[PDB]
Amino acid sequence: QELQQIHQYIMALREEYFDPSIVGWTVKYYELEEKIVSLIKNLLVALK
Repeated sequence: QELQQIHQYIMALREEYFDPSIVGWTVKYYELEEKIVSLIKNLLVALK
């Protein structure tokens, strides 16, 4: 459960202090990271 909270905090840190040029190159990229996060989540389930 805390994996998602860490992901959300790291995600909010991108816009709470920085103003990058475009959003699409970022957010989609961000979603890619979530994929790996999901993968980690998956492993957790397997571990259980």
